[PDB]
Amino acid sequence: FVEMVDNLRGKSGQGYYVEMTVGSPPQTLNILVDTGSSNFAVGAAPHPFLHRYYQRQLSSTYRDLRKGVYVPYTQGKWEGELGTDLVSIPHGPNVTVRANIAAITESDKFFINGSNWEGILGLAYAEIARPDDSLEPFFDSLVKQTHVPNLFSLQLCGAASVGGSMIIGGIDHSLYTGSLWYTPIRREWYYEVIIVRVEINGQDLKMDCKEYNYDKSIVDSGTTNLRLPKKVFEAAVKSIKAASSTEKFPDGFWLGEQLVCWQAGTTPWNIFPVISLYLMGEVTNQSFRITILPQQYLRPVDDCYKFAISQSSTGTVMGAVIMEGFYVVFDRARKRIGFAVSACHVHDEFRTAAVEGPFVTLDMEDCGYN
Repeated sequence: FVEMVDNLRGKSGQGYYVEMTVGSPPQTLNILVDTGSSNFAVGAAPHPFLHRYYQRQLSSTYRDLRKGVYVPYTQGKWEGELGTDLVSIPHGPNVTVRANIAAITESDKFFINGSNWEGILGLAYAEIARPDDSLEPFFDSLVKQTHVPNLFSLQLCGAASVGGSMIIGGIDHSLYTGSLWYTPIRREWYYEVIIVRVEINGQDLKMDCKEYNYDKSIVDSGTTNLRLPKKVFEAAVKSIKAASSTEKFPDGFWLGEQLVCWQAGTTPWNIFPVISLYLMGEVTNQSFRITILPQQYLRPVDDCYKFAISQSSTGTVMGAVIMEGFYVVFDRARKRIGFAVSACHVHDEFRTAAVEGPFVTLDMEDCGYN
């Protein structure tokens, strides 16, 4: 597992990527690790923002599936040819498998000018793969063609260049401290989980647990910050702008519109409230909690910081902001996601992030949106 350590790189705000090789001879590409989608798609044409791209034509192992694919977004999209080829992860398990590849030949608002990645690795379930669930996701094809245990873990470390680790097939005790707690994967499409309670500085937000999972809650390494629904969002700010009211910030900051700055070395961390997310446990009426420090939701850019915790209207998304404080275990084999304080978390000299339990929480199911 140590060979897989520190196998993820990136730039704050634009996700983490892992090196991969496709085709014969192997072609090297940097791929975004996105637990929020399910397609393995790489640029396969000279788009100007690309450092390099997959060249099917030169892979003696490529196989055109004579089938195209279109993936639209709120404003952008990507399209390309389907096929398969021998895939591998240099700094991952010493294996090679034949996986489906989407050769992107046209896209818009997909690639990022400046970024060092050329493709995306959707690690979620087929249920949301495009064009349809028939397109077997990479991880699925991996576990099948090999003896790599059906699970992977992520240790996103943030900082500007960021780093992280993607342990495929197992757990590396060196990446976390303390206890590992598991929340169930409600449904195998997105990595869906259930938030049954939220606290700020140890104080409940006093809200029906259903409003936390409207219209769903997911774990996604492909999103930058914590994204709560409106009701949850406002409530979360109202309490935070009030928790650190010993100062003042424009209406822009609390929207990522603008930021705040303080002499290097002298940041008022102590005035900012920790956030507690209570996740459904493995046992009936049992839950546990994870708490995020200010560092997590105040992303750097003297010292200046932008407000991560942004609104949302597509359910709770536990992005990098969240995931960077913990070592997340995507135990696919047992339909569950585990959490544990990451060994690469930035802490205060006073406070500390945690993952504690068990807690008694009744009727957690009613928190699930339908």
